[PDB]
Amino acid sequence: MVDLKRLRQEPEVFHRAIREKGVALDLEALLALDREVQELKKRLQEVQTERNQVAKRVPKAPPEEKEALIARGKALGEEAKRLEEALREKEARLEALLLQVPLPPWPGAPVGGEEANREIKRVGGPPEFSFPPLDHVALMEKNGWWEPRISQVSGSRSYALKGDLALYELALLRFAMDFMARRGFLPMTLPSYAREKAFLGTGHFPAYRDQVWAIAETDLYLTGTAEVVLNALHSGEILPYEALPLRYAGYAPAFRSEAGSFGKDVRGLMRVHQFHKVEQYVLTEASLEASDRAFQELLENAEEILRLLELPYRLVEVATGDMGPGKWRQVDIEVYLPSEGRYRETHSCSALLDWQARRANLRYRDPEGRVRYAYTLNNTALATPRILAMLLENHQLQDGRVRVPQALIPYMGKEVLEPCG
Amino acid sequence: MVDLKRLRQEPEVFHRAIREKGVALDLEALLALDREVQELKKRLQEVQTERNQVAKRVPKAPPEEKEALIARGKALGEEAKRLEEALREKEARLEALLLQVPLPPWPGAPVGGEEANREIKRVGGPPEFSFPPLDHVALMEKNGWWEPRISQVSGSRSYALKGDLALYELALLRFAMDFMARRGFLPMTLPSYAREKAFLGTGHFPAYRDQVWAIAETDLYLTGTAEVVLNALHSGEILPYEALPLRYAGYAPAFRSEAGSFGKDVRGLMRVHQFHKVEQYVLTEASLEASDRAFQELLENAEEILRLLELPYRLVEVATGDMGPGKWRQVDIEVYLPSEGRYRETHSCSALLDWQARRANLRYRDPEGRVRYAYTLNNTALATPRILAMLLENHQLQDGRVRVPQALIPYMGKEVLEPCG
Repeated sequence: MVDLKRLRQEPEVFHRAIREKGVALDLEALLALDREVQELKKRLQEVQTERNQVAKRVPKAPPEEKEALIARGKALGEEAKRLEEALREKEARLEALLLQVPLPPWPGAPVGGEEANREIKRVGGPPEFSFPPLDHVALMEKNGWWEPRISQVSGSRSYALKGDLALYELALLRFAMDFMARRGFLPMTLPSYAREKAFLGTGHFPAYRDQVWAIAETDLYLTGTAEVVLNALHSGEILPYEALPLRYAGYAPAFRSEAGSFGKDVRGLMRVHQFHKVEQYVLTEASLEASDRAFQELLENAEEILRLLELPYRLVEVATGDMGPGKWRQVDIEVYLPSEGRYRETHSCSALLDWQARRANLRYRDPEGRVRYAYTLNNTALATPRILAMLLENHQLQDGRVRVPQALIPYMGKEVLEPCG
Repeated sequence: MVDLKRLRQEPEVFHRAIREKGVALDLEALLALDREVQELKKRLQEVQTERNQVAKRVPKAPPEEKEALIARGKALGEEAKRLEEALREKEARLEALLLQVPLPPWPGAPVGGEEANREIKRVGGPPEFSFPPLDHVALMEKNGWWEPRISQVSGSRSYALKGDLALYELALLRFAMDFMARRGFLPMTLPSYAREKAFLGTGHFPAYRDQVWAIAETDLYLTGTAEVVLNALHSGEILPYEALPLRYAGYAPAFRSEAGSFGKDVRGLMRVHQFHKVEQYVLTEASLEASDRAFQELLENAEEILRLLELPYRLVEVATGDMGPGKWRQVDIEVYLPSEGRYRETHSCSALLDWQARRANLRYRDPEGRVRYAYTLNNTALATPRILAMLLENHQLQDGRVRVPQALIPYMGKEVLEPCG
């Protein structure tokens, strides 16, 4: 959500954001709907104002006149209800439209969709193999590291790991949490379900409603990211200025409903229904300089995890059509997947200004004792099983066995993943 | 599912077990429907026999007695239909109540409800405090180790952990997987959703359908235990004799809908909708000796985890009325909670013989080349957050901070859990 006041005194800006972000919103019809709601509230107070006057003098009008007063009361009642009923209808139609208004992107954002995205930097390279590499599926198959029978049990777009690779999944999530804690973020372990209110908060509702799995016969939904929970914990509080910035490293299982059959079809570990993700969340003050400082920290944290993991990556500046309605800036980190000769997204670093804070009601008391809407940022720390695709391929030995990066040896208890079952 | 042969030749046994386990099942009506269905099938075969036999003679027939043959053949036809149709209705219905038939309890199980449960043995002492012990809620509240705001985001029977306790949850989950892996069990990380077939396989459906959340607009349900997924893997395969026993240690987040209103105060870390659980599962040969040896191992693993964890525990034989329909034996392990002044269950060790093997279709080839239904067993290795409640209360120090058992210091890095706020 955006400031409505500013929506009417500067709609040109918001028109540019709607066009450039490819949002399917008619600004002008919104603004018109807004002036319906507004005229109606005025005429509705009027009618109850008249009715007040009538009701005052009903007894201690003569019997001769009090009858007329009653007739004017009833007709005013007809009015008040008729008017109120239309205002209601209109207000909720406005509220829905207002939940779609995009935040303007930062001035340097590439204009266009996915094609317009721009490579910032690249750190590292595709490994040079003294033997022809295997892909991650073939490595799993060979070493007995996953269970294909899971498909009959749970369905498509599902995975079960086994032997040393099951342990390696758990080692990676512990490693990400310890790394985060040592960087001053507050480590939390969280549930994977939430009420709708928490999804409106982040802007996953309404725009990405189709990506989410509902729990039948409840008012709960399964979450795609710990960001849904982390963002709603402080909803309705006025945080002290000295709390800021709030730095949260939240772990939770995550769930996704779909995506229209995959961009290198369906599977491996690449696109699955259920996964594990450690997210970084930042709640800061309503300045651009504090948002910019936080953005650079979240980014460097992800870069540092990839360096410790010994992975080749690159940073990419995300274009206006690819960002989302609520983003000011987004930089993606992509890792090299040798089997597909391609960089593949592993992290996504976003600055949302006060677009989520206006919808989730997150506020602080500034240094001058003014109550403001805070600024929110987020990035991934580590999600499994997607990085296991990259680790296996980049670190495969002639054998088909896999090397464990140095920083991960204390967590595994070994230098080499071994074949199982 | 039980063997209908054994059922037909020993209903004495199944009747005793229906009432001993408090099963809402009329055995006479079941045995009635069985006979009806068998006689119908016999008859339908006699008709099909003569119906065809007749026609072979109808080609070759003196006009004289071709009337006789059309007559008899048409009557046979009309009857084949009524038999086909009746056998539809009944065979369907007999299936529905074969699924309710209970396995007989082991001879030595106490008869009666939850009251008839019998302490076998208790190991170790309640802790001796040089100060007034706090309960687990007061220790988390004092040290800022839980996020009370989670109730607004996710409703009640939610928890969110912070700081050193969040890390401690992840450490225990990895400890249990390492312990299990060192004990010859095969480690796996699994989904938390499965198709209906997997739930019928275990006996969760139809008896405990109430305890299970469904993912709306889908054929998937969330699992309350890794057993549901573990038991459906080898469904429909004939395992070779040399593969046996299968020992699996599965990890998965677990969900419960809590159609479980309460008794009197349990509302801290005790009855949450979402938790993490490492399960022991054994698939063995159809021998009692083999079941009992597996049962003993499964229990010793759990006793050893509790010793490693420095917790006082007891063993309880579960009564016939508290087992559930599929069990032969059930032994609960319970841990001392100082604030309540009593033992609360942490582990539950079950032997199901071939009751779930007949539902899930799990089979092996025995040493003589005959194909048999396998025997299954299961037990918790470690579940969080319920074990944390016991760890905090038993390991609390004077200052309100909590000691880490020797076995876990390598998983934590520290010897004592530190407050955050």
